[PDB]
Amino acid sequence: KGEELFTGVVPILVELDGDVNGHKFSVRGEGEGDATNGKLTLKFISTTGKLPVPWPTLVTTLVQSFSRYPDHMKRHDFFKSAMPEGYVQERTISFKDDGTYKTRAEVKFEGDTLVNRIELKGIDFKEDGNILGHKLEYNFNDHQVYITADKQKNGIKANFKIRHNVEDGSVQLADHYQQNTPIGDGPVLLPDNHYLFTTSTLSKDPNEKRDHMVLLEFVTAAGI
Repeated sequence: KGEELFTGVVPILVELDGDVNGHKFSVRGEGEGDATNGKLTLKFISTTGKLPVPWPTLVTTLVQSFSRYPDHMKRHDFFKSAMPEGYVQERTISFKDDGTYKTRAEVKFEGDTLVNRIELKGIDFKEDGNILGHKLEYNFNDHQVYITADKQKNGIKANFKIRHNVEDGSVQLADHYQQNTPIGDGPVLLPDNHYLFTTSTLSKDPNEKRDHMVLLEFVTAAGI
């Protein structure tokens, strides 16, 4: 019955409070989601000034409840199963040869709006590495993510690596490890192993002066 709340276009609110090597910042996202086609469209704004971080390193963090799960697979969609009460999403992102992000989020319905409220902390970052030194190009190379059930936590697990391009032409790796647990006590769908594929498209609003990011994503479940 959680499948219910994603039939049409659901509005999205994204809130993130970040602290990276003491750099406190905050992002506010607004958009809509069409889970039946797997289309995500959001505009994020820095309510703090220029981000101390490259925008691309925050994509992973800024709502897989909107993935498109084929009909032949709808019994593996943990993300909508745990709604409206939502799920907690925790990640550890370790940028090779640099610092590490640790995220905690609550993905929850709040009235008509699906909300993802995140708290992020990052430590041991090189004051001028690829991240804090803003050496990462403004683009994103996705990557499949392997969903797995973790039934002792009544939730799901996944680890995956992301490659961000470097101005240098190098590649800054980011090792993701992901835990998700339901917030409510209701029963959830625990899935067999499957994948979530994504194509992200990063862009800018020419009329927006604040540090911002316009994000378009098409997400599909498959596997395999």
